[PDB]
Amino acid sequence: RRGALIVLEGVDRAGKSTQSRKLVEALCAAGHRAELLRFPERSTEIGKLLSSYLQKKSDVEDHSVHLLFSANRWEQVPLIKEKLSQGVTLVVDRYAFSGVAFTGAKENFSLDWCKQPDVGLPKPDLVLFLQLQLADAAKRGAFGHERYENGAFQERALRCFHQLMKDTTLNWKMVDASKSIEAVHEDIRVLSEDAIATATEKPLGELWK
Amino acid sequence: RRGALIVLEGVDRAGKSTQSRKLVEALCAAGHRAELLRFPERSTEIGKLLSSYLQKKSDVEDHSVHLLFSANRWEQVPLIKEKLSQGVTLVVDRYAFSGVAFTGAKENFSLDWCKQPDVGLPKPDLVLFLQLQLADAAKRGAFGHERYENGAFQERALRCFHQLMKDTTLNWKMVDASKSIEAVHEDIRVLSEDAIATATEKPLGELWK
Ligand SMILES: [Mg+2]
Ligand SMILES: [Mg+2]
Ligand SMILES: [Mg+2]
Repeated sequence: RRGALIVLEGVDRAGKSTQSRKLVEALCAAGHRAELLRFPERSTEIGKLLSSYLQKKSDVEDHSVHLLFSANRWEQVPLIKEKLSQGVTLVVDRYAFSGVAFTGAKENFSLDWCKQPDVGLPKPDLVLFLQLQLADAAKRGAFGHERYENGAFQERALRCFHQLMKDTTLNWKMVDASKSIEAVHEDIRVLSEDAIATATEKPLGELWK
Repeated sequence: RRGALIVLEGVDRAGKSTQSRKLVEALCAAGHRAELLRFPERSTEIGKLLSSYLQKKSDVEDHSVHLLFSANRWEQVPLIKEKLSQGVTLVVDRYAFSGVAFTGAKENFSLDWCKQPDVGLPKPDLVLFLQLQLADAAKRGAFGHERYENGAFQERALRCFHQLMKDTTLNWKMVDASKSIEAVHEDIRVLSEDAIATATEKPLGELWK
């Protein structure tokens, strides 16, 4: 009985990492086998290049960095497929959607070109999108020193996310991330239990194909 | 007056590196400004990962390595466009065509998926394909320890190259690489002079778009 592939995506300071951690904890306490993954995965050779770029410690050509972000997901595909086949549900903090939305926010990057490298990746059974006013996310700390952490760029990434949500091949679920940490968690937990049950009776799909 | 972008592609031990070096030397002796480039460019962070993979010192997931090969070309695009705009002709030993043909030789890799990462790169004004029987290439040394250096795989890459040659958007020129080093060089030199003159009156194009 395969595990479910659950991805959390969302607006800045929307709570993806907090909710991903809480979801895995709750699923395991309820007897499921579930594990947390995140992208970028900064531990690999590619992940270190990506981490240096995001910290502004290095500059990387825009197309090259886009392809490194995608390669960073492909290097984990053998692990992802093994875990799912063993019945482990995977909760993933960011995935290909962030890859497309962040590069697609730059000038002269079509959504089509941005999607291609990730075509064929394991298809999530559930994609949660944590919605929050780009401004309520402001009440939640302040813009940092990391790349892409400015309002005008976040707004362009958000528009790209809305274009990706029109894709009916994917099980997109909107989450109201303006609520308390525990209320948002309960909303995500119930959607997740349903996906683990139901969404899993079919074979793991391929993204964007 | 921009420089020309000339790529050399070809069958194993076809003579790409020898002819690329000789071409730059001849063009410069004839008063042109010309410089040599090669892919993979093993000097960058990405190039070192690629070199380790090719030497079998490391294993890399097939989709990830394909994207690293493409990223390795994109990281050089700012240099390529600057040189061409300054009137320097660039002679390139392997380019996106090798990228598509070598990954496309593997199972379950469509030519379409393989092309996408390189869509948009500077379009060569001339693509030379050095033809040689996969066997006459045998009389030229023996298969080494590097990856992809076996006959059955080279044969599948060659089939992919022939599919890419059907693309009429590109100025493909076949070269009979079975001749002597000097005869092959003279054939390549004359085609190159014509491209530098003529092919350059139009703006630099975009590959596969
Ligand atoms: Mg986070
Ligand atoms: Mg397409
Ligand atoms: Mg060579």
